[PDB]
Amino acid sequence: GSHMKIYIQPLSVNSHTVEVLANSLPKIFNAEVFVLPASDVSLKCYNASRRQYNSTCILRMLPPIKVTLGVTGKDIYAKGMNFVFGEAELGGARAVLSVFRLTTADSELYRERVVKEAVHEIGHVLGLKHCSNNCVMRFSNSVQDVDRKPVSFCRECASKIRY
Ligand SMILES: [Zn+2]
Ligand SMILES: [Zn+2]
Repeated sequence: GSHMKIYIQPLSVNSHTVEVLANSLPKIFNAEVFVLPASDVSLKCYNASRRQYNSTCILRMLPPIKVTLGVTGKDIYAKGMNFVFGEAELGGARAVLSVFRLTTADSELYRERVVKEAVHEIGHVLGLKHCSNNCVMRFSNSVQDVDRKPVSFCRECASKIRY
């Protein structure tokens, strides 16, 4: 049979974080998941004034192969935002996640946050808009938001992925 493909591109991030995603995403998306060789997040995307990397810039440096998720440990932002957790091509091929704003001394919680945000961004790539249900596709702009939504897709979003 056929399966969705997810390529994880490590971009200046620890290997542990990558492995959390490698081991969680296959079952969530019924996907063949591939971890690409690590590289440094591009200096071309560094904004010297903000001292942050731009998410749109990083995303657009990835190869446009559905679905490729860049994962970085560096703080990222996007136009008009103090920071973002990530960015995605809605219905496209590419997304990026930063774990910088997700860090926490609660190691189990950190893992949960990383999976939630990866799942959310990949959901956007698959064409899902933000959702008002108890759903991972709820908008998140703070970690409290992330902690208070579940990791699972609601029945409406799950349907849109599957059919
Ligand atoms: Zn979103
Ligand atoms: Zn939903």
